[PDB]
Amino acid sequence: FNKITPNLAEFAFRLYRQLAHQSNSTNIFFSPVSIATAFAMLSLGTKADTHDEILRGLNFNLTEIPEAQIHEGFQELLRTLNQPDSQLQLTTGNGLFLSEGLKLVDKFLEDVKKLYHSEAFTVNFGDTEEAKKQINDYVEKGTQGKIVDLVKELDRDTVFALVNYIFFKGKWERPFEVKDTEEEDFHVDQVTTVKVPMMKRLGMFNIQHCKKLSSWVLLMKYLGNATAIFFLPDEGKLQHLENRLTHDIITKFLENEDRRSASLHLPKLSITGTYDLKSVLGQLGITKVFSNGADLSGVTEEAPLKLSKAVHKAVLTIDEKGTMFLEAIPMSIPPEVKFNKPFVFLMIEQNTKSPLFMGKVVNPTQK
Repeated sequence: FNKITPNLAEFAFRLYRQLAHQSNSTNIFFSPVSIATAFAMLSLGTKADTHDEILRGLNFNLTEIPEAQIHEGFQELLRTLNQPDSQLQLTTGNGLFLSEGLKLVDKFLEDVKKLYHSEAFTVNFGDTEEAKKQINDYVEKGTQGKIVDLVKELDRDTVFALVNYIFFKGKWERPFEVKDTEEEDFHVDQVTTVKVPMMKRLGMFNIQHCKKLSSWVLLMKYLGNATAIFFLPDEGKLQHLENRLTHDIITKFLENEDRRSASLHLPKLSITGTYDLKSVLGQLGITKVFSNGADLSGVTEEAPLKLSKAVHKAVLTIDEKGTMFLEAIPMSIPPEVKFNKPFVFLMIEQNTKSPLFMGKVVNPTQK
C-alpha cells in the first residue's frame, strides 16, 4: 505494501478542501481513487513537465517515489476494485474520446486498455452535437441509465475529451430494517429543519466520540471490501472537523475492533457530484495537459494535442439493505447518535486503505 495510499489520502483531502471552500452550500461527493487513476493513466501519454505536473498534482513527490511504483499501486488497486467476486457492486469507467483524424500511438492505446482497463474511442468532433451524444451514450450505457446527459457542452476546438464516472450502491454487512425508516428532522442549520427519510437501528456499532475531531465517528462495513466512515461534528464544529482530518486519524479508526451499543439514525441518501476536472485539478496544479503547450506526444506523435474536456461524476445511494447476524445488546441506555445535521463521510477500501469516496451531506433531499 500500500505504498501509494498516503499520497491518495492527501490528494483526497486537498481535493475535498478545495471543493468545500468553493461552495459551502451543496452536497459534495467524489471519488479520489477514480480521479487519480484516470490521470495516472493519462500521464502515460505525457512527457516532461506536462507529465511531472500531473503526478505532483496527485501528491506524489517524484524525487522520492519511482514512477514504476506509482503505476504498480494504481493497477494493484484497480485489481481489487475490479474482480468478478466483488460484492461491492461498484461500477466505474473512464472514457477517452480522441479526434478521428489523429494518428494514435499504439503503446498508449495498449497501456490504457491493458494496464488501466479503460476505453478509448475515436469520434468526429467536427459534429459537436453527435460527439456529445456518443460520449453521453457511452456513460449512460456504462451505468445502465443511472447517469444521463453527463456532458452538456463541448467547445468547437475539442479534439480530446475524458469522462470518468463511478456509481456505488453498497450493501451493509449489518443492514437496517425498512420498516424502521421514518421521516425525521434534518437540521440544515441551527434554527432550520427539513423532513428527510431516516433509517434507524439499535445495534452494536464501531462508534465513538472523538474529542480531537469534536465529532462522533461511525464505521460501518459493506458487503465486499469497503468500510464507510461517518463523521458527525459537534455543534458548530463542522469546519474544525474538516481541518483536522488526516490519513493517520483514519487509520486509527479502521484498526479499532471495539463495539458499543447505540441507537443510530442515518438518512437514506441518493446524492451525486459532477465536477469539471479541468477547473478543479487546475487549482491543484495540473494545468499544462489542458493547455496548448501540452506534451501529449505519448498519445499522438506528430500533431499537437491538449485535453479539452475532463468531467467526473460520482453517484451514491445509501439505503437499508442495498439488495443473519445476531448482535447482543446490553441492558443499558444506548447513546442516541443521529446524523440529522451536516456531516462528512469517507469510503475506504479495506485491503489498500485507499479512499474510494469522500463527501459531505449538507441536506439529504437537495437533489
